[PDB]
Parts: sequence; C-alpha cells; structure tokens
Amino acid sequence: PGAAEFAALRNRWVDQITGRNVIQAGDPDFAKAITALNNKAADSLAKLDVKKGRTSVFTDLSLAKDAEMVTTYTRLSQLATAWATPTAAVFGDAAVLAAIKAGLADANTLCYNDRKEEVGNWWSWEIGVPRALADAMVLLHAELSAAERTAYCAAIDHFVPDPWLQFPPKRGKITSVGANRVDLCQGIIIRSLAGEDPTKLNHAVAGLSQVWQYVTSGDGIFRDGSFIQHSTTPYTGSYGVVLLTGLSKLFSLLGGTAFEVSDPTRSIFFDAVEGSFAPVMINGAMADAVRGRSISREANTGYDLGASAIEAILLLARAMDPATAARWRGLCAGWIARDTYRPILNSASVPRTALVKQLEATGVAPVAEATGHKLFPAMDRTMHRGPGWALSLALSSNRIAWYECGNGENNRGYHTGSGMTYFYTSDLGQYDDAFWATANYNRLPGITVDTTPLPDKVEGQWGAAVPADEWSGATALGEVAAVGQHLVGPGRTGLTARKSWFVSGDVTVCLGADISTASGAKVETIVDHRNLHQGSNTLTTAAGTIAGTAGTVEVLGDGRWVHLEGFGGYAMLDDSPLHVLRETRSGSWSGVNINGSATVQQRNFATLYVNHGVGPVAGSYAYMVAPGASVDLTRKLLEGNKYSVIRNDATAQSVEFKTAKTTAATFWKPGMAGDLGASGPACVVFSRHGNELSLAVSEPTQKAAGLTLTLPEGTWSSVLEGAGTLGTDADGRSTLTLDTTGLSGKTKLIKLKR
Ligand code: NA
Repeated sequence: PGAAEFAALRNRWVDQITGRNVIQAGDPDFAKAITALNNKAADSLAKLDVKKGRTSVFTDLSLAKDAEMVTTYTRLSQLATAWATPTAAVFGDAAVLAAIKAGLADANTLCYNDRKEEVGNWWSWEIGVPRALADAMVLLHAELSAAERTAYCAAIDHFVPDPWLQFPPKRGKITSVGANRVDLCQGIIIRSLAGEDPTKLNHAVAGLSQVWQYVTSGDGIFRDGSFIQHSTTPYTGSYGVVLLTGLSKLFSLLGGTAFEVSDPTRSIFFDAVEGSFAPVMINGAMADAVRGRSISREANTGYDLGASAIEAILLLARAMDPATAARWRGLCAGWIARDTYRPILNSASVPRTALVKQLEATGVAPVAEATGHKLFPAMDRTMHRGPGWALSLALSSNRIAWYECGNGENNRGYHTGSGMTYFYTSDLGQYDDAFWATANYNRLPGITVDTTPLPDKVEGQWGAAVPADEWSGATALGEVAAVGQHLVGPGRTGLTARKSWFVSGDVTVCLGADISTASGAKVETIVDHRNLHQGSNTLTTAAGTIAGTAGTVEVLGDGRWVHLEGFGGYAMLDDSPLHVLRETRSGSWSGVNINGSATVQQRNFATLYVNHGVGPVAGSYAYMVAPGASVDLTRKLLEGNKYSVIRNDATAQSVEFKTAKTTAATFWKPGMAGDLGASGPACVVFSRHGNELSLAVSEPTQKAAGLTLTLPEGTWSSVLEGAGTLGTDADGRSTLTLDTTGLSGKTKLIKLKR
C-alpha cells in the first residue's frame, strides 16, 4: 500500500472522528453537537498564550506538569477537529489553523520532542500525548509540512518505540496489556497514517491480538466474562470500556484495507459484548462496582462510560453478521431509551450523534435487561435483576483488592469492596447525583464495617494489597443465587465477617455471622445508605413513621419492617435493633479526587444500620431488601415463612425461598445447613421438582480439587444431567462428589433422579 491507500485511511479517520460526512442538515441534535464543539473550541482559543517568546501554549496549562501537557495536546486536537467539521464556527478558519499549528510547533520545541526524558506519569508521555498529537497530524495533514510530520513522528517514536511495551527506559519496559495496549497501538497506528509507515502500522495492528486472548490470571478477559486491569481490580466498566472504544475505532478504520484486523480469535472480543459488557450495563450506566477509581470522577461517571460503550458497540455492529448486529443494536436501543436521566444525545459528539441517529433509523426495537443472575467469579462480582431493579455486589478476596486508589483518585474508597449492595432502580441518579461526593464512605450500602477511622490510601495505591480471606464466590440455579464473602477489613483492624446474599427474582436476603474485630471499636452493618437527592421520602413502619427529623437516629419499634418511599421495603429476619437515620450530608468532588471541583454538594440520605457494638463475639445480622415493594407487600414479607432462615453461623448460612421452592446456602466449614451438607467451602442452590433434584454448585476458593455434598430431600440414585459421583454416607444420606479441579469458581449444574 502506497500514497493513495494512506490518503484514504487518513480521510476515513477524519470522517470517523469528525462526523463530517454524516451531519444531517437542520437536525437539532447535530446542531447541538456543533454548538458543544464550538463552545469548547472558543474556550481553548480564549486561553491561548499570545505572549512573545511564550513558554506555554495555553495560559492555564504548564508544560512542566505532565497532565497539563496532555491537556495542551487534547485542546489542540479538539481545535483541529472543529477546524475540520463543516458548519463549526471555526471550520476552515485560517487564523485558528495558524494558532493550532503554532501550538503544536511550540509544544514540540518546548517540551514534547525526541530529546526529552519522561518526567512524571508515563501514561502522559506514551498515551495521552501520542493519541492527541497523532489525531492532530491526521486532521491537519493537508496543512502541516513534511518537516513538521518528521518532527512530530520522531517525538512519538521517542516515547513509544514499540507499542507492545510501556514505561521509559530508566524504569525497565514491560509488556503493555489490556486498555494500555489498545491505547498505545492506537497512537502508533494513527501516527503511521500521518507518516505513511506500513511497518509500524502492521506491528501495532498485530499488537491488538493479545488483548482479547483469554487469561486465567493477570489482566484481561476471563472465560467467565470478567475483565481485570491492574491485576486485582474488577475493571470492565472503565479500562474495559477504553479497550472496547479503541478497538471499535481501529477495527472500523482498518476494515477492508490492506491493514485490516484479520486475526480470527477477535471473535473472543465480539463475544465479550454480551459476555462481559452487557451484564454490567444498567440503563445506560456501567456499574460502579466494575469501574474502580473512576467513581471519584465528577465528569467520568457510570453514564459517561456507558455512553462510550454504546457508541463503541454501535460502531462495531456495522461489521457484524445480521443477527449479531441486530442483537447489539437492540441492547443499545434499550440502554438509550430507558435512560431519561443522562440522555445520550446531551453533550454528544458529532460521531456519537451520528451513530445514535443511525440506530434510530434502523428501527431495531429496544431489548429489555433480562431478569436473573450473571456471576463473575474471577473478579468477585455478581449482577442480579428483577422487574425494576438491578443488584450489583462488590466483594473482595485473596484475588481481588478492597479498592483501587491512585493519582489522587478514590483515596477514600477503602470500604467499597466490603460487601456493597448497590440496588439500581428507576432512581437512575442514585449513585450518580453527587453520591460519591456526599456519601458516608464508612457506611456504604450493604457493608460490614469496623468504625475505626482509616487514612486515605490505607492498604496502598493501585490495588497492591488484597484481603487474606477464606473465599468469596457465588453460584445460581434458575431464579436464585447464593453469594458469599469472607470479609477481612482493610487497615489491619482485625475485622472479620461472614456475609452472604441469597437473591431471588424479587428479594435479597442478607445474612451475616461470625463478626468480630481486634480494634476495640464498634462494628456496624449497613442495611442501606440511600441518596434521597433533595427529597423528604417517608420511612413508614408498622406503627407509623420513623426518622422524620434529620440528624436524630431512631430505633425501629418491633414490627420489623421499614418502607422507604420511592424505593421499597426492608425487613429484619432476627430480633436485632434496626437504627434509622435521616441525614443531610455535604461534600465537594475535590474531597474525593484531587481534580474534583470545589463546589459543595448537599444531599439527603436515609441510613439504616445494625450496630454489633464494641467487642462483638460471633456477631450476626439477618435482613432482606425488597426493591420496588409497595408498603402492603413490605408489611407481608415476614408472614407465612416466605424467607425461611435455615442456619446463620460460622459453619454455614442458608435460606429457603418458600414460593420459589428453592434453597440457597454458603458453607464456610464442613457441616450441615438443614438437610444439605458440604465437605468444605461451597455455594449451593437446590430445588426439587417431584422426583428430580436440581443443583447448582461452586467451589468458591478456586483451589480445591474436590467437593462432596450431602444431599437434601431424601435419597438420589442416578445423575440425569451433568457430572458427579453418587455415594452414601454413614447415616444413610446420599452424597455427590464433584471433581472441582481448575473450575475457577464457576458453577456446575447437576440434575438427579430419585
Ligand atoms: Na492492582
């Protein structure tokens, strides 16, 4: 491929990043996209350093600060984008063009050139600048000289001689992986279009192949659909999105050319659309539990990341077989249609607007989020859905860090892996509406927590430490899931707790046992900590109402249930006191992220908790949550033994769902929970239908070669579906012995016949 092929690729890239070929005349959403483009460009131009012999390009960005160097470059690429977008205010404006060129030239002279050593964050030099500089070169190809291309290409190549690797020489260079590999390859591919370098282009394309190979450890995509970046942090929703976005753009760019991505194993990445991304998308938002430190970002939210994912999936759907294209389109149309809270078109780019308009013109109908369970054992995450709700559980374990903090972001997030229960609902802004600026980071919903104050960045940055726990894991059979977490508290308090969740199609049963700590502080378990926005939502009880006054904690009478207006129901499954607090909290994004705004946000919360006291000995809890339940349904939860606690202690935790005729259990030690037993750690869900026993089982440590169940509901003589060896114990009970070697926490389904 020569000059014409390179020109066509450059033109395609500019088409893609400007939407110049797809603007619909007189369309109001296109006009809005152009207005947003114009306002950003105007803002940057207003900040241009005009001074003779200038030492920065923008008056508010120092080239001596690597993040501000990146922003210098991304403003220049944005201005170049505007300059290249028909009907933009600065479209074809030669004065603006000259300013962009002089900015690229001076930033090169002053800072970013082939003689400069990296200072500060590697990512700035190797990903932030190259992608933006490469885009600017391509956008400005007709306008830059050969000498300018040589200079800029030389600078990029100096920092990124090989996009399969990362870090400056003084550090020792390592293999780039996941999102980082995609981003490095993007920068080199675009730079290779500007410089017409097929050798660099081919190598960078070949570099994409590693990112979608299945892994069983480290970073990447796991066969269960989990995605990890930074070794220990569930990351589908932020780094996984970066991967998704970059591959969408690169695949589209190269498709049909001499440089097309042709590796057939890319099927694994396509499989990840539904296997990895879709289950953690909730009405247009990526679940907070899979977006790591980005929760602390006021302007990189679950909806920002979900919108990027939707853009990427739409772009990839264009190349798919008809059935897959239509399925992906339907998924996106649903995530778009259900999201009235941050509509995707508000502040959308021209490209994003075009893809959304193209989707609408297909007439592909919106696909509903399926009810039921999606388990991700490799990343200690589970998702559960029923009509009107999605529960996301956030665990941690000897595989998965309590949290990621880094670069001044999420330093206070140390309890976010302590068994959080995120109940997403039609309150689309629950976790988005300054939740992370105002919430009590020591009382996050669902957690058990030692009230000892912890310092910012406790346990270290970048997920370097993980809890030395027994196990965290899950299984599910049909409409019921069993999830367990041995919580080890961060900050060496010695907090220990056994937390389990038993999740049906409607209600979540939450059991806790064996709770103690070494710190001498009180331990709490948080039934909920729920953003009311500016509302005064009523907490109804058997007797009347509770916590009507902000700031005065009250203890629930003895009816055992509370209903929160606009949410649903909570009910206690033991006789423990339920403390109920209506509170107003304040905070700024700057308190949770070094880049956050100083603006103070003020939010109302309902805070429901159990207090285990000081020095608990085998403390425990038992309660349920019924999202979307009416006051009348709430009042009835505890009637008729619908949610039958079987056992809740240091050996096992188990509940039977009466209506569903299904029983769920977690096992910590060998023993029995009712008529079900296990020989070691296990998650089990079972249900008898006449003369047939259905079971789901996981071995949640991920390290045991075998597991033996002692079977419920009488004797069982043959295996109908699945694998396993039937036996008989000393007491005459049927046993099922499973080979669990290498199962990585995955579920085995078994059906037995009487
Ligand atoms: Na890590």
